[PDB]
Amino acid sequence: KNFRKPGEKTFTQRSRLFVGNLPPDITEEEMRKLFEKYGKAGEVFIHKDKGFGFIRLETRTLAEIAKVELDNMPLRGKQLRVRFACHSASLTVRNLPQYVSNELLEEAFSVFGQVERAVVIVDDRGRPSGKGIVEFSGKPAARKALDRCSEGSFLLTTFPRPVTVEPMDQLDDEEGLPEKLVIKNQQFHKEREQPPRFAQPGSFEYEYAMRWKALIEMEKQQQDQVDRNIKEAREKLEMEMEAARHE
Amino acid sequence: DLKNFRKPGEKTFTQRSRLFVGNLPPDITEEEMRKLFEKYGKAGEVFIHKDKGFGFIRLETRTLAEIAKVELDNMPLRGKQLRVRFACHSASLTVRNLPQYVSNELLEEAFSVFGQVERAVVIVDDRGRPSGKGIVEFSGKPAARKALDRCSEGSFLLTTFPRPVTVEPMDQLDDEEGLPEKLVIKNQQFHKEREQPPRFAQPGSFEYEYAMRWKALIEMEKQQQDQVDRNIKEAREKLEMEMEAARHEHQ
Ligand SMILES: *CC(=O)N1CCN(S(=O)(=O)c2ccc(OC)cc2)[C@@H](C(=O)NCc2ccc(OC)cc2)C1
Repeated sequence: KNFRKPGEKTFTQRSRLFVGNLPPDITEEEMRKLFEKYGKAGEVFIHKDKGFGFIRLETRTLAEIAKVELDNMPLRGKQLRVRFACHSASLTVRNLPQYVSNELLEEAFSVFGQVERAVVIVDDRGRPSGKGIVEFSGKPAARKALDRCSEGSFLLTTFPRPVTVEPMDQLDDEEGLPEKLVIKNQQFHKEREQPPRFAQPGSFEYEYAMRWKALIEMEKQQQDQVDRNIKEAREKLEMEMEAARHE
Repeated sequence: DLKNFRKPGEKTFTQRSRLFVGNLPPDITEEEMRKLFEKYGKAGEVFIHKDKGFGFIRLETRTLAEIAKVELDNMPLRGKQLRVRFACHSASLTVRNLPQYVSNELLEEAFSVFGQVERAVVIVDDRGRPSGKGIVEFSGKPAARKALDRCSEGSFLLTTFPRPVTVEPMDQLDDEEGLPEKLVIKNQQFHKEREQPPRFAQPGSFEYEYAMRWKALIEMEKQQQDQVDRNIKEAREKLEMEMEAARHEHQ
C-alpha cells in the first residue's frame, strides 16, 4: 500500500517472482492482469511453450503477498506455482573491519557494478558479526567482485585486512519443508513408524543415541581446539597489523 | 486487498508481530497505544512501563507489524521521537541433526511437548532439500528452557532413526536492517579508520604485505577446517550406517 522499507530499492531481484505451470500461450498482458492487484510490474517474461515465466514486482512486501495469495491458484485446469526467483548475484563478505556501515559496504562494492543492497549483519546486541551481504543487480558484477576480491586485497578501511567474498549460500528459514513436499516413499514410512519420543534406557535406540551424543562431544573437542589455534593465529597477526599502522 | 493476509504457516499474535515502542512521553496511556496502532488491525496485549518510557503491543500478523514499524518509527509525540522496533525472540531454538523425512509440522508436533510452539521450520536449501537444521520458536521462554534441558539430558528422537537432535539457543542475526551509518558514532576514531577509501592494496606498500599474510592465514584456516570436516564426515557416516543396520535388524 505504497509500502517501502527505508533503504529498499525497487524492482530488485528480491521482488522477482517465478510463475510455473502456466497454461499454454497466456499473453504477456494476461500475466499482468493476474498480478494487477499487487502494484506495478516491471520485467515480464513468459516462455514460448514450457509454461513458465517471471514477473518483477515493486517491493519485496508486495511480492510476498502476491506469492502466498497466488501460489497454487487454479486457472483453466492447472495449479499455478509461484515462488521467489533464486537470486543470481548475492555475495557473502567475511572479515569486515570495524567502522563499516551498510552504506560504506554498498559504496565499496559499487565499483564492481550496480548494487541492489548491502547489509552489515549485526547480532542481537547490535554489534556487527563481521559478515555482510552484497546483492548486485546482475550476475556480471558479482563475478567481477568475486574474481577481483580473490586475486587482490580489497580493503574497506585503513586497517590492512582484506575482506573475503564468496557466493551467498541461500537457505530458506521461512517456508521450510511443508509436510506436503516431503518425498513419501518406503523410507518415509520407515522413518515415521514411531512418533517423536525420548529414547528409554535398555532399548536399542538408547545405545546408539548415547554413542551419537558421545560423537558430538568428540566433535566439540576437536573443533574447540581448532578454534583455539585459530583465535591465536589471528590475534597474533592482528597485533602486528595494528602496531604496523602506528605511524 | 485484505488486511489479515497471513503468511502460510503463521499463527497470529506471536512474538514476531509484537512491536516495542520506546521514548514514550510520561503521559502515554494504553488507549493512546491502541489508537497509535489502530489502522494496523486488531491489537492484543498492550503493556506500558509506568515510567521507563517504553511499552509494547502485539499486532496480529508480522506483515501488519512491518508496515506499522516503518510508518511509526521516529514519529514525534509530545516532545519525543518515538522509537519503534522488533525485539529479538525470547524463546527461539536451533535444532541440529534432524533425521530425514521431517516436515515443519512434524517438527512442531514434536516440540509442542515442551510448550506452545509459535513456529517451526525445517530449513531448506536453494534446491529445496533439507539442510538438517531447524528452528523452533515457543511462545514463552520457559518452554524453550524445558526443551533445552530435556533434549540435553535425554535423547530426543523425532523418527525411528536412533539419532537424537541437538537443541541450542538460536543465534539471532540481523541481516535486514544491519548497521546503518546514522547509528555509528562519527568521532575522531571513526574518521581515522575511514581515512583511506575502499581500495585494492597495491604492491610495494605497507598494507600490501599484511593483507597477504592475512590471505595466507585465511587459506591455512580453510585447509585446517577442511581436514576436520572430512574426518567428522567419515566418523558420522560410520555410526549412521550402524544406526541404519540396527533399525533394519528390528524391522
Ligand atoms: C532477545 C534475545 O533473543 N535474547 C535475550 C538475551 N538472551 S541471553 O542469552 O541473555 C539468556 C537469557 C535467559 C536465559 O535463560 C533463561 C539464557 C540466556 C538471549 C537468548 O539467546 N535467549 C534464548 C534462550 C537461551 C537460553 C535458554 O535456556 C537456558 C532459553 C532460551 C538473547
